[PDB]
Amino acid sequence: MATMEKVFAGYEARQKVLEASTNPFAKGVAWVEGKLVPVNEARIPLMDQGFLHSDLTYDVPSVWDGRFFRLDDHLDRFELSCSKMRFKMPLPRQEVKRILVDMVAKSGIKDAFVEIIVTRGLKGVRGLKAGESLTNNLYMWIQPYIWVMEPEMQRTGGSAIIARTVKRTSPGSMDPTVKNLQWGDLTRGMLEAQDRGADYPFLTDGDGNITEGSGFNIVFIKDGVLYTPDRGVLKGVTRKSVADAAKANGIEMRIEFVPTEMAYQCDECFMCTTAGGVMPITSMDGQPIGDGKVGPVTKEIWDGYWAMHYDDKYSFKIDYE
Amino acid sequence: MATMEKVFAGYEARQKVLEASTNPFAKGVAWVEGKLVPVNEARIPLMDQGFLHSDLTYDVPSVWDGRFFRLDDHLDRFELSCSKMRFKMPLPRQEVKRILVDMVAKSGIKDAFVEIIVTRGLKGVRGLKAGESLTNNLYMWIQPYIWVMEPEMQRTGGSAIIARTVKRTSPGSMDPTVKNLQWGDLTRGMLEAQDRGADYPFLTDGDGNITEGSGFNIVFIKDGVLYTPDRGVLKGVTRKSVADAAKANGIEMRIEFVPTEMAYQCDECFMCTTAGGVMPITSMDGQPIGDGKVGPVTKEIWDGYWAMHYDDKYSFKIDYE
Ligand SMILES: *Cc1c(COP(=O)(O)O)cnc(C)c1O
Ligand SMILES: *Cc1c(COP(=O)(O)O)cnc(C)c1O
Repeated sequence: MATMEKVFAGYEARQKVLEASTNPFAKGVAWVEGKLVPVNEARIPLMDQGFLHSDLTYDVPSVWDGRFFRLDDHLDRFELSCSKMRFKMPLPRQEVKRILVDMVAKSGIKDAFVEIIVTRGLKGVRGLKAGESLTNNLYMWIQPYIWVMEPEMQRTGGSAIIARTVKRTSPGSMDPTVKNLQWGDLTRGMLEAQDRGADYPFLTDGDGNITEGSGFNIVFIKDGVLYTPDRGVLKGVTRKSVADAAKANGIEMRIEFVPTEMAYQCDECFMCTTAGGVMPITSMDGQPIGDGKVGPVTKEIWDGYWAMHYDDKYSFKIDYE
Repeated sequence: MATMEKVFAGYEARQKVLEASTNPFAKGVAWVEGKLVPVNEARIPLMDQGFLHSDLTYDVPSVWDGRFFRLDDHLDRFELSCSKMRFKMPLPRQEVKRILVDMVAKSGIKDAFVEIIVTRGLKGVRGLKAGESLTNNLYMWIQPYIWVMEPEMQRTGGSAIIARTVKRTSPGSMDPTVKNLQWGDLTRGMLEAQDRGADYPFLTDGDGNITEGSGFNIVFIKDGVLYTPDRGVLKGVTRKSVADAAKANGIEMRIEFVPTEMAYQCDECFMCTTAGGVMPITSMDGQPIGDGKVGPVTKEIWDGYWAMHYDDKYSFKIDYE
């Protein structure tokens, strides 16, 4: 569309400038043990329990056109995730925010993926002896904005399959509201999608309901109403932003059980996530969804989501000096 | 017992020698990108997908009294795990074996924990573009033998709870026969055990059956017969060695559905794993199991397991030169 072309033209112009930069942080920068290092040189201890037992939680805010998007909502969710895991995040919130902004500013990156991780640290829960306390670790980094669905694919939509060989990890085993890197099911789904000649996997709960996919929530549009699963999934900030844009435009959105049959009967579909935004799906199990083009309500939400990036209710300008 | 005292006296004597060594590898040694580094200096790339999405498998053989125990069974299982994950292990099997043995020899460690990991590498499955191929990474290390249950606790047994707040990750989400580091459920179980004043968590499948715990298989003894769960668990090498020792002594062992009620009706119980061996459990949900002492069949298996460490069918001597 018109607004797709706007957003992407601006991104492509900024990318041209960034690709030409000699700033050693232009390809990204990490914070490790209080030091900034270029991201592709960053290393972590082999003995970190975030590696050894994936005992960590994380969050991913973003920067668009030099504006941090919903950073506070990310930090709020991350505090909740840290508490549910019994971590103590090693630096106060305000210091974390200041460091993230300085990192961005230092790098010159205008459109950024940001990741924050807290891990159990160098000593595990399994080994704990009487009297001992654990010190948790923090890792953060900025890189150029990652696209789960590239811009050119967002214009046409991508393809999906309903995964048949795996189901989403039950909340009784791992709470899917705690953003985590334990992607065993998600990775199985990706491999299935590859095998089946589809771009993206949608996992069910194994009981006839749609959940989420490999790093994204799932939204269906049917008879002018948005539907998205309630249980079994991460409470996305992108999905919240979709609800905000729906409300702003008078579009109903239901957060509820979504049966698998919706994937075959929907009028439109899109995935949503911070790394990419609103990502239309125009094929399902090898068949076009309607006419196979990106639908009107999807584009209305798409435009609304990107407009929020310039609204001071949901974003703030970074001073790059 | 008599054989407990034998094994542990030998270990304590060897540990005294190791604690006195100035070898820079005596605290452990890792192999990273073809170089040996002291384990507590070893680092991995932040961008490794083994960290970023826990997209890895691993295995843990061991060395006892300068003898590698069942190394081939570990390498066989690890090949299977690598294939199920669609990894190509970066070095041939024979080279991996030679490197592991050289590492041990170089370190001087007689009683060792060994870990081998293969990860998806520096590029993820999610990001894959048309035409691209992935190169997987290898990490290996040796350290002094880790005890999931310390020697002194093996003499008395430890305590367990049947976990009520978590269930083992279903094979429909993550195959538990592929040894993995995605411990979300296991870590929840450990925290529950701590909360409940018990040493170890036993997880159910959420359908009335016992599975495994936080890095160990679970064995019950009832009316002179060993019972251990079939589905939902890793096919331990320790559990296989238990079956071997049972057979050698005319003790029946059933690998089958184990209802939760067995935890409350058993005559004896033990956990088993490479990092510790045979680990008696003498309390369950806060109540002693029988007289609360380590039982006779448990000790018969315990002695048998350690005898196997000196049998050339199941072990080989390392030349330390
Ligand atoms: C990150 C993520 C999402 C999206 O959450 P956002 O807050 O919108 O970025 C959805 N599901 C999974 C599994 C994720 O990892
Ligand atoms: C390693 C492990 C076991 C034990 O396997 P062994 O081959 O005997 O060391 C059992 N269950 C889990 C979850 C494990 O990680």
